[PDB]
Amino acid sequence: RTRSTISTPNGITWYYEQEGTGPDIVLVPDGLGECQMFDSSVSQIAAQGFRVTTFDMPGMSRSAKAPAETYTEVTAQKLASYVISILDALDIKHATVWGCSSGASTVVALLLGYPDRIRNAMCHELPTKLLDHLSNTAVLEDEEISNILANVMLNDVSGGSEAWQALGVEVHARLHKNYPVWARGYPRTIPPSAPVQDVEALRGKPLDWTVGAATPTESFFDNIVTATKAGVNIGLLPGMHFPYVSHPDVFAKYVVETTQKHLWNS
Amino acid sequence: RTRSTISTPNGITWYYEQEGTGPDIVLVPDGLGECQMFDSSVSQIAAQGFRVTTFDMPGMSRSAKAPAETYTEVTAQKLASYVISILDALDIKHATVWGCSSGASTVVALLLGYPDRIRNAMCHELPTKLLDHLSNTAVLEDEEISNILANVMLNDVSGGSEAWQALGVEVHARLHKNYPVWARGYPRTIPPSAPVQDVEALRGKPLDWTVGAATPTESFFDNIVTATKAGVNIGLLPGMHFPYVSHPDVFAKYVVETTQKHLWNS
Ligand SMILES: C[C@H](O)CCCC(=O)CCC/C=C/c1cc(O)cc(O)c1C(=O)O
Ligand SMILES: C[C@H](O)CCCC(=O)CCC/C=C/c1cc(O)cc(O)c1C(=O)O
Ligand SMILES: [K+]
Ligand SMILES: [K+]
Repeated sequence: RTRSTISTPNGITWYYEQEGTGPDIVLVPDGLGECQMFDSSVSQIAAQGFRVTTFDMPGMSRSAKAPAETYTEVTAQKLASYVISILDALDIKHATVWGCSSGASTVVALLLGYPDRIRNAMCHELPTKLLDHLSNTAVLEDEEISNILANVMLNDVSGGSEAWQALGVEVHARLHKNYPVWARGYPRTIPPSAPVQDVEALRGKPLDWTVGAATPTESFFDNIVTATKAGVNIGLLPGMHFPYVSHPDVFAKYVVETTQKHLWNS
Repeated sequence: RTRSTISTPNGITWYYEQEGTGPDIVLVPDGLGECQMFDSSVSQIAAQGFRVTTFDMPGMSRSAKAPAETYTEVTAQKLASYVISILDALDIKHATVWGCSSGASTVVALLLGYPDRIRNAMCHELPTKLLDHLSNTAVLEDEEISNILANVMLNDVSGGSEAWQALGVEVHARLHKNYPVWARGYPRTIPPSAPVQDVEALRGKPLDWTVGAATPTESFFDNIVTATKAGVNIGLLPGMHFPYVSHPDVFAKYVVETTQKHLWNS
């Protein structure tokens, strides 16, 4: 496993990790921007003959050295532009990409905006609606935000509380700092930026969409409807919002099998 | 409200209830066949200018006096034929119908099989897949089945434990007796009878489909995909499998608004 940093001319100094040799697979974090959530799965995926790259997101975790514009008023299109910049810097010319949540919005924006660069995209639980209870956290003090959101993650959406806790002290210390950055920068601007206003733009694209099997139906009901309208492959992963944390082996297998499916079609 | 019994030529003695004056709305129970679950909603719906009819299902609750054929090897098409028989007996020529679970399968079979008789159908959480853990209960002793399924209803699918328990001792005593009848007669034969093989047969039909907002996505994921493929209205009700129990006011409002929509479209 390579663990290193790289600076892109948009002002971001990224923390990134890479393992393996073969076709490129890129794992984009969810909104919390913390790539140690992929630790187990990176090794499992790489062992099947892929070069796997992941990174902390701008302003989050070890990628905190970044201009304010990269972690405020954040949109899918902004994040896609940042991910392309690190792929450029790492000389990754063609990639399979995974993303959940804001990361899902990001990888759909990548596929649509950079079709020559993206082999296929896997998106999971893509937020398309403003949720006032999340948006309203942006006006609380930092410690309040961290307390509230740490609880929501553990108890409401982790899909596996033991696995979530087992991320460890250092990871949760980084997440503690990320929660206010995410709250102030993401929930009011990510959902309106969802690249799903044109179902016909999605039709025929190499997109595989998932929702968590245990997620309440309401939460990403809209994803299932939109994917089906567009004729996009739509299915389920175990758990809820963090399948790479709750079920890392199943997650790794899904990423490998999906990449292999598109390498055959390619 | 009328509370009475009526016998049909097929050998069933039905317990039925009826309240109100106006266009007919018929509430078909779920597999447990117990129409007291509609008690609150019947009055709320009737008060908006509808004649509302409901009944216990054959072999269940107060409609137990019925031939074994009617509660063994049960299919959507069998249940639809039985519901038509009581509508005939009650001189209900045109009806709006609601059904959940096996009742959902029933109302779609009614709409497709008897289009002259059905104004519109509301289906909720329609089972299309065999579930071994439910099917396998059919070989257990009666009291084992009742204990197991009572627990599943309360803890896994009620969508409101307080409301579920508040059905009261009389209702739960009837359900306790129904669980083995349901287990032996329904889960092995109801899902393969689902009238959803042909999406094109559903297209353009006056069908409104719902799933519970809190239901785990995996439970009726297939409903959302099928409805969307067929261009059928698909949406959510609060709770899980029994919105008429957990949220009777919202349930009543949905039934009234949906019936009104189709009366206009008529
Ligand atoms: C991990 C995740 O990305 C950030 C933590 C929040 C969470 O898990 C709540 C459940 C999923 C909703 C996300 C979401 C919802 C919104 O209404 C707006 C958003 O921008 C996100 C967003 O940016 O992802
Ligand atoms: C209320 C319900 O009608 C009967 C009680 C069981 C329950 O609530 C499990 C959750 C929903 C699955 C139903 C279901 C599932 C199957 O695999 C087969 C069925 O025939 C039903 C069936 O007959 O409905
Ligand atoms: K696993
Ligand atoms: K209610």
